[PDB]
Amino acid sequence: MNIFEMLRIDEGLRLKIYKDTEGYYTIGIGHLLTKSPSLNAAKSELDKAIGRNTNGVITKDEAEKLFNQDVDAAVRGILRNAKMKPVYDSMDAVRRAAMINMVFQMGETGVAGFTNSMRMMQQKRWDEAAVNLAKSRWYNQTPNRAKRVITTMRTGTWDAYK
Ligand SMILES: [Cl-]
Ligand SMILES: [Cl-]
Repeated sequence: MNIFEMLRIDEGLRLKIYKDTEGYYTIGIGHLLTKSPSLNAAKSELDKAIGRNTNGVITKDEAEKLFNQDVDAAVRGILRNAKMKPVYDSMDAVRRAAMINMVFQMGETGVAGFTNSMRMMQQKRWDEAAVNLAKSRWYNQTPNRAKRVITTMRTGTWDAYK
């Protein structure tokens, strides 16, 4: 198991534009197209991203290419962020993966606002941080996924995904 398999499980794969759990237009492996309510706007964003006239449908290969870019962007977003980097650097590989999952879903923004959890994480107070992360809109909205990620963080193992 790794970050790619892990997120492909959390996000699934859809080749037609769809609405995510917040009702935003998405496609592929969790790639958000836009926060606007226009499907047109979504279709245009999809075309600009793939570089062709898609008409709201992409291939598997195109999905994967987006996903690759997006995982990459999540990692670099972390490394570039001054509060996150040192947290991420302090951890082992499994837990880093939990962190990337969070950033991928919620954006650099959303995740940097878990300050308190980040401190605990940096101190390696796993059970505590686990309790803290669950007091969040994130856990309340997408609880099954949130649990998977939080277990990973807590245990440092891939059990929740096996
Ligand atoms: Cl893009
Ligand atoms: Cl969920």
